[PDB]
Amino acid sequence: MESHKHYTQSETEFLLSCAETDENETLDYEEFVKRFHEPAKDIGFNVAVLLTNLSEHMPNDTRLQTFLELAESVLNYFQPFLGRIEIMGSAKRIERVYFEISESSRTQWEKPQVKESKRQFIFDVVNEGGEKEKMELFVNFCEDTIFEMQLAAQIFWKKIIAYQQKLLNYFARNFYNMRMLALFVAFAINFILLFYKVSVHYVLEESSGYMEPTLRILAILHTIISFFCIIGYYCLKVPLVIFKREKEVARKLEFDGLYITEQPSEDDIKGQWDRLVINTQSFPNNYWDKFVKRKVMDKYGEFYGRDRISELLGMDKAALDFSDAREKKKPKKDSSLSAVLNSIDVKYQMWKLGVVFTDNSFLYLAWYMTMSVLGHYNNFFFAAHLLDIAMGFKTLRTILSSVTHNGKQLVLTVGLLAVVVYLYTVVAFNFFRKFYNKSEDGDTPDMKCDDMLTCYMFHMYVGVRAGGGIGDEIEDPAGDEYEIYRIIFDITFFFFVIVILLAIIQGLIIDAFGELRDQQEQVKEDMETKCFICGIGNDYFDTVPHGFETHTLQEHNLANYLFFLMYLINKDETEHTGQESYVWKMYQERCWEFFPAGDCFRKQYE
Amino acid sequence: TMSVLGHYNNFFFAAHLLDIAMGFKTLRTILSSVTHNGKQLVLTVGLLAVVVYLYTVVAFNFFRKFYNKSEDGDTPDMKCDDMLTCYMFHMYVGVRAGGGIGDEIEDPAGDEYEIYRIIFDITFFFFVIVILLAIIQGLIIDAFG
Ligand SMILES: Nc1ncnc2c1ncn2[C@@H]1O[C@H](COP(=O)(O)OP(=O)(O)OP(=O)(O)O)[C@@H](O)[C@H]1O
Ligand SMILES: Cn1c(=O)c2c(ncn2C)n(C)c1=O
Ligand SMILES: [Ca+2]
Ligand SMILES: [Zn+2]
Repeated sequence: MESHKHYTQSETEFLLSCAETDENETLDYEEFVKRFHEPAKDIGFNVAVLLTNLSEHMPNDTRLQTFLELAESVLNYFQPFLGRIEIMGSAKRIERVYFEISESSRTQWEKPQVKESKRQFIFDVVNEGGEKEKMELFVNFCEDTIFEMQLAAQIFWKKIIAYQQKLLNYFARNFYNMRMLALFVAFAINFILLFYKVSVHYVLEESSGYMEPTLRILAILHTIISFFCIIGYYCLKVPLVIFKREKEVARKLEFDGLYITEQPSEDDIKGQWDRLVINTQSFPNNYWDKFVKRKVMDKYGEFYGRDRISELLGMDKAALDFSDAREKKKPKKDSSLSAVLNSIDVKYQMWKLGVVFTDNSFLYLAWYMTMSVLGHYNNFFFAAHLLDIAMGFKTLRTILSSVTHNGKQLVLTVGLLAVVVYLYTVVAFNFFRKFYNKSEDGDTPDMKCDDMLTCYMFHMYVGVRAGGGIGDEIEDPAGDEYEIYRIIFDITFFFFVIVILLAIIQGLIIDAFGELRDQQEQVKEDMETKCFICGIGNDYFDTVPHGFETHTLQEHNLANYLFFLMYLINKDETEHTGQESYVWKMYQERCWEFFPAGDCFRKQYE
Repeated sequence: TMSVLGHYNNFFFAAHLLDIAMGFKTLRTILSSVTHNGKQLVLTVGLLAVVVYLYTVVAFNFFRKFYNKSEDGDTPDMKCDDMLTCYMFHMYVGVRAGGGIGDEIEDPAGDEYEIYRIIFDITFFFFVIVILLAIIQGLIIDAFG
């Protein structure tokens, strides 16, 4: 470490003196650091935050600057672990609070699925909903995100259970890369299928060989990879959605009191389905609070007789159970039988299956599995997997969303086109039947206007697609009996059906695509030019160099707020400081005005 | 290099006529716009190729007999016999045709696949001609604007 050159000679000899004396001219740096650094870090973190607080609160203090320059090392070391939050409601002034952030929490935040959830949440909150419920949406996002990062950190019978759990965790971890592998193998199998020729038999031996065996291998490999993808999704993202649904129904029971006072409406099929889980054994399987049943019963039983409530929630009397446990805790343990019969709650499993099947992404994966099975039945069905690139890429997803964004108006315009084509059809059928002859030879004429159904189907199929209209696909009206009438007919058809209605139909989708692109660009611009927490203008921080960068990095940071919530949850309630306890009580009462939505620390003082 | 190749064959001097694009600002703007949205343009072209491939496999499986280009009663020129030929034909002809793929194939008078073939042609015209090609054109026009 003299070659390392981290200290001066005095510090080197001090470290030698404090070094473990092996009495054999040796030292064990592992045990040395384990003994010294950890208490040093845990105790000096408070010193570092004290110096940081003094520096931020006390400007233009030369002595304090000397202390900071002497303590540069500790501040630099603890800079990643130091988190800063601004709170408005504290004494009606903006106040800065400092806390500790774990490197494990930072890594879990950097996990890819957490980042994907973050970007989806930001898009949802910025594009729609405004800022009226922005704080509530942010708090819900924080709860779901900390649950997601806890799940990620989590990611002979005992041996096999451990092995299968490890396999499931591996699939959950490698869900995305295996998804890309599935896309690549789908592209390869489609490339192989491209060399197909009819002989009724669909012979693929266009080349010398080595195509059918590898095609079969790629098909079975694709099916296996798709099954593994669905397993990984089930063990990765299903817990998050079921946790969200359980939280929603539990909060409805607590605050709204849905299944207690007034039953959900019949149109609320989601509420009707959720009625099934409010009475099973493990209702809050993923929700952190397992006492929601006791809370709702203590809330409403004294008014509703406690008996209907006890029956509808199960478990009988929560108050009686709590009293019995408090008087004497159950001094026994239930042995885990190997061949235990129906240990799981069948009703809860049915509810979970219902919600995961109503989920959209799981439906897409089920469709992928079905397409793979149909591809095994007939190899040609693998072409449907080529549309996964639309999900993969954002622009293609934007086009697929735009094709349905204006669905109602598009359907109405198509209906109007059908109606006007029908009117032209009946006019032609009544007056211009003889002109619709497609027989090029003097053989039996092919009148398309003899029958109304045929005439209308012909009009819709041909006139709309034709650039010139209907007049370009029928005999010219040389006869003077209907010359001008037929010409006006054709011109009106061309004007109203070709260059107006079809133009509007095209413009609806093109404008939907443009509007979606503009919305995404506007979300990005807002994120770049305003602060999520407070909303102060970008220029005010730009008054100083990189002022907005600093404000969004350390002053108001979404990760910092999430880590502060995690810190409050992890800390013991008795150990909470004044500001921490106030914020915790506010979060419990669901008020959410501690966020400095109005002002900032700088506008408060400097 | 173009001048040297022009000495090798005088006809290579035609490539120098593109220097006006560098010379004038508006022409340079068009040449920059043709690549400003390059990533999205490539993605849209890929989506067009994918959808044309899907229509190709559908036609190959069900509507092979309609793709006859033999005007005389001589040996039929089936363009749908081979998948590679059918897909290349679709990409080359259906995209360029204003009416879609139904205007370059035999009309489905037979009742066995009348409605199926008509829906096929209408969907091809709607999704490939008046949507995807429109988006591809609009990308470059909007980049120029
Ligand atoms: N907590 C915040 N408050 C206010 N503005 C913020 C906050 N976090 C980020 N921003 C702003 O959002 C801009 C876009 O960066 P953002 O932090 O949203 O994405 P990123 O983390 O860099 O990207 P990615 O998720 O792709 O890795 C930043 O330049 C910053 O101005
Ligand atoms: C009170 N509380 C929470 O509020 C919480 C939590 N996990 C997430 N959240 C939001 N846990 C475990 C918890 O005890
Ligand atoms: Ca205390
Ligand atoms: Zn801010």
